[PDB]
Amino acid sequence: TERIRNVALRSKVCPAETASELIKHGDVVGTSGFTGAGYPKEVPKALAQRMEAAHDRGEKYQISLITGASTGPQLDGELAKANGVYFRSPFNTDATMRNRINAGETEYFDNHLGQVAGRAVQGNYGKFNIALVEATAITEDGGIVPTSSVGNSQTFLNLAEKVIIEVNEWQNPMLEGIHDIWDGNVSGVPTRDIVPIVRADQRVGGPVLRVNPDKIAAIVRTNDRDRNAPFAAPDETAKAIAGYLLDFFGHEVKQNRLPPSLLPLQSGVGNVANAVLEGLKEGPFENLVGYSAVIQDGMLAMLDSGRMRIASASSFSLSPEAAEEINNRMDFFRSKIILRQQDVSNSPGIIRRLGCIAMNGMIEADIYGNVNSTRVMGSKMMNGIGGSGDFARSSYLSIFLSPSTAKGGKISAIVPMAAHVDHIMQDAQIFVTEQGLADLRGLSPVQRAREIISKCAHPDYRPMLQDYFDRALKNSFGKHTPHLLTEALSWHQRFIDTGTMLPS
Amino acid sequence: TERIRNVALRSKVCPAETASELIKHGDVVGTSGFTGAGYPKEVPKALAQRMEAAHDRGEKYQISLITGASTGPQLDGELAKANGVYFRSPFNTDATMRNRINAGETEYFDNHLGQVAGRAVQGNYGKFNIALVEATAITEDGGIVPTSSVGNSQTFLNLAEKVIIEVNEWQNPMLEGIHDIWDGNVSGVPTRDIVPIVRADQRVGGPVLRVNPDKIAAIVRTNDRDRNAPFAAPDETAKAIAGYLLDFFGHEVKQNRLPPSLLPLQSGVGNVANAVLEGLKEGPFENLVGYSAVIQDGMLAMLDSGRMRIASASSFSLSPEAAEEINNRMDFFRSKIILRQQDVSNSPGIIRRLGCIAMNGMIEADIYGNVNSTRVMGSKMMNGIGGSGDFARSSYLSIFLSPSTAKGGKISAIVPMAAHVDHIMQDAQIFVTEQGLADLRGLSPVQRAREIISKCAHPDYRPMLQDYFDRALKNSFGKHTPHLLTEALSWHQRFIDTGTMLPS
Ligand SMILES: CC(=O)CCCNC(=O)CCNC(=O)[C@H](O)C(C)(C)COP(=O)(O)OP(=O)(O)OC[C@H]1O[C@@H](n2cnc3c(N)ncnc32)[C@H](O)[C@@H]1OP(=O)(O)O
Ligand SMILES: CC(=O)CCCNC(=O)CCNC(=O)[C@H](O)C(C)(C)COP(=O)(O)OP(=O)(O)OC[C@H]1O[C@@H](n2cnc3c(N)ncnc32)[C@H](O)[C@@H]1OP(=O)(O)O
Ligand SMILES: [Cl-]
Ligand SMILES: [Cl-]
Ligand SMILES: [Cl-]
Ligand SMILES: [Cl-]
Repeated sequence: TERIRNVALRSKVCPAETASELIKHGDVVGTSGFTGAGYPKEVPKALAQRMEAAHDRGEKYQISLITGASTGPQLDGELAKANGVYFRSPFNTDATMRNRINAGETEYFDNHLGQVAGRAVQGNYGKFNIALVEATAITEDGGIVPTSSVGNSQTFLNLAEKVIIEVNEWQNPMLEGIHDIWDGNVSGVPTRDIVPIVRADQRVGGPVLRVNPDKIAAIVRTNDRDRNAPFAAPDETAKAIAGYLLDFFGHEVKQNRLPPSLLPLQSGVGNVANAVLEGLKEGPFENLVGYSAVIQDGMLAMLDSGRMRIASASSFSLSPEAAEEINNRMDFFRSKIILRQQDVSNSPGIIRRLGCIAMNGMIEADIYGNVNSTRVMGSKMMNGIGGSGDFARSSYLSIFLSPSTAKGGKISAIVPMAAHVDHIMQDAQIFVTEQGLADLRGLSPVQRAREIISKCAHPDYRPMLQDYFDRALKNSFGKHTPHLLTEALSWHQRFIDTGTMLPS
Repeated sequence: TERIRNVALRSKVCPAETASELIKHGDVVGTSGFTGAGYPKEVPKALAQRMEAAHDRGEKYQISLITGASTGPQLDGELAKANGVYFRSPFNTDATMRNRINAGETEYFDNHLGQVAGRAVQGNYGKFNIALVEATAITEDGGIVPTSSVGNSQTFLNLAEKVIIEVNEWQNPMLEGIHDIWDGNVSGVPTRDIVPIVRADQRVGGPVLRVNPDKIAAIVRTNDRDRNAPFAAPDETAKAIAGYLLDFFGHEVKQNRLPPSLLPLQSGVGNVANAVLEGLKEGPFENLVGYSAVIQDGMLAMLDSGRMRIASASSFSLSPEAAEEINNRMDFFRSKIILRQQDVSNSPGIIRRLGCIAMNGMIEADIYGNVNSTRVMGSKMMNGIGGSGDFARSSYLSIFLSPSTAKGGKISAIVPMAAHVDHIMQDAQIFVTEQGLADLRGLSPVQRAREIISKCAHPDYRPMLQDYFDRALKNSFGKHTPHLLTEALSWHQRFIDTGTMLPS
């Protein structure tokens, strides 16, 4: 059956190659795409090739690439290989693209996910020349059905001078109706609307993105998969972490600090946070509700089981086996899931109001519980801050999760001082590693250190950490957040110098 | 005229000394008080004395002291001298108390101001034994009229097992009617209420705090001044900074990125942010609206002039001359001002919705525009984060202000790496020193450094900074946020070692 149900628009169908000629050098391009779901695929490949060509003839051919969040090989990958991106925001997981960034060849700024649309509208990324969005279908009145994510697509369609739609036959047609697009002013000129969500399952908008059809400069038919990587097999660490958390939830419930069905749950991108969801699938908690940025395999798992009654997010980020599972029973899942704009899914007003429990991964935390989510050694970008800021600061409870070591034991995930800071102390209440769980609510920094060190640090590093803290207590310039500046970053330096944080 | 208009309650009047005996060792005590306005005065002095007594006889006598924000000499001062405080939150400006904190004798955690009530309700500070609140009057139906601030008083009255009210004759009776107290669920068990503020001057509640009168265990009559210190005479630096900012606003208006009456303005605690307000009093912008946490002298100034039509806040923090000016012309000001609960004034959902422009001071920022608001050398507490987080992250525009140097030139307020981080890069768009102004919107970290260094850094330090950055670019483990970990914190160490950041 036809995907473009509006007949007049079919005359705008042109091939991927011809569509990409619409994109010029220096263009700011806004695309769909969020955690490897629903990013444009064909036009970027075609644009990539034409970019390499222009380079061999010594012509400049680069764009600024603004997305919802991370994309995939067809987009971040291809443009990175073609060296076609002078600026990138706000979130990436592609290796070629990460390397360009860490080599200074692509400029990068990882904005809070929930703020990107608002900043786009303020003009921060400049003027948008292109909105390139993937669609499941085009309705009879010219509405665009998003695919596996909503992200920032509505805002890009609003701002861009020209619009290109990719209709992707690979995407299940029953995705139609799963989205909730608001025509409210969420991220526009203040004063903004109250976004009246008071329930994780509430719909307040409609099932399509709206765009003036005079702007649609091209529609391209496609058939290509969301290349979403599989989720690491949950190991000994994953399980231990899950257990400590589950016990903690259990005790909150018993003390009547949480209800038996907990609160609306957010779980961030990454293997660890996912592995904890798997733990909950089997746990003793039911009537769970998800209010997140992403629906990862584990969350899809709980929807299946029936332990979670509904999940709100901006996209699903599913492994290839889980992606399959859904394209099949789409009939069943379409009623368990609401896909929103990222500026609504990551709206701090809403997150706080629903009182979400925030579960995110981290690179590292220092003994005081300042968190690093992005920059290894303080200078080398991993993925980005994503929505970890949005949720951590807004949440009812902010929880961070990590193996106590990285790189086969050679790095400690608990350090004297974090090399870069994403989440300050005030934004982290709970730490969980495979060693145990630290509850920091109500503690001074010095009390935070005692808990982090005794509960979360790996036994190979606990004494080194304790030694650092004991001596900082005696010699620090102030005693409120004791530090020895001569050695605060020395574990990181030692790793750079010797390949391990352990002494000789 | 009588202040306690409810006759039945006058039988609960007892003296300050007898009232303080209600407070036991180990008690969590919630008090009024926000930026040196409206904190209880008599009961704390009396409690102070009785604490020293119990100490000489070798008896333990300490409390946990939770407030709205900073208080004054009668409270923070007296209890610090008497060594009566085992825990303190969330914000302090008292020297004796600051020293106890920096010596590890009082435990301290500076929570985001707007979050304190919610965390108190969650139980984070423990169970509240005492609510000690200053009042202007008690109405005929037993409502409590707050004084020069609202802060967290409503939440403390709700939670505390016993309540003590101080009715302070010093406070102008015409403060009655100036407050807007909501009976909505702002900071309680989720799901919370939508707080329906859509314009800075909107009232949504009533003029009094509500408490069950069976909880009022004592009322104490008082007559004592809000001891609010004067504001440093604006110097060479203050004026330069004001000018750069004013020009910037002007250019925003011309480019139609701001309206001619700007947006609702927040100015933080401190001399610098205040001095910039003084600049605006005379500037070319009218119909200004304040939505802030505090009303400092400078803001009161603009209200007077008529340049600012109305100002929302949680308290006024006024010098003794400005305090006088208002107790006289209270009739006029009462209609220019709304005083709200700090969890409403610092509500991120509201701040974002109104699209506030956030102007705050800072200790330091590193070349990448990470901000330090609290910890000198990374370990020594100054005041606290206050509401700078609430506003910076929530705002339409986040601006930070500082002299380019501190301690007579011996410290640089722009450093290779901040010694402690309060505000990440994502939360700071504009920097202004006396050297000039840095606009960081849309820039990668590396592009932020070029702007911060060329625009804001003092000429004595600019080459040192440039040198650090040039070499980090070549040798950093990654190139995205270039650092040399061996020297990142070395300027701070050098200052600890030699008393200056300048080389020999
Ligand atoms: C979408 C959204 O915003 C929703 C809201 C929430 N969004 C966010 O939270 C966005 C930001 N978060 C993330 O990007 C993720 O959670 C991060 C912070 C990256 C954690 O990822 P995770 O999948 O949970 O854990 P793990 O597998 O342990 O580490 C992965 C790789 O980081 C290296 N790694 C891990 N720790 C390390 C360390 N201490 N030192 C050096 N390398 C380390 C490690 O080797 C490995 O690197 P390799 O691929 O080279 O082997
Ligand atoms: C309430 C609310 O939240 C509303 C929302 C906003 N809330 C907030 O922003 C709360 C947090 N903000 C603050 O506490 C304030 O703005 C801070 C960050 C403290 C700035 O204060 P300011 O009054 O604007 O400037 P200045 O007078 O230059 O510095 C004061 C003292 O800090 C030292 N100082 C200044 N810079 C220094 C440096 N680089 N190194 C060492 N010392 C330094 C300096 O010597 C002096 O110290 P001294 O008293 O020993 O002389
Ligand atoms: Cl809202
Ligand atoms: Cl806390
Ligand atoms: Cl609200
Ligand atoms: Cl930006």
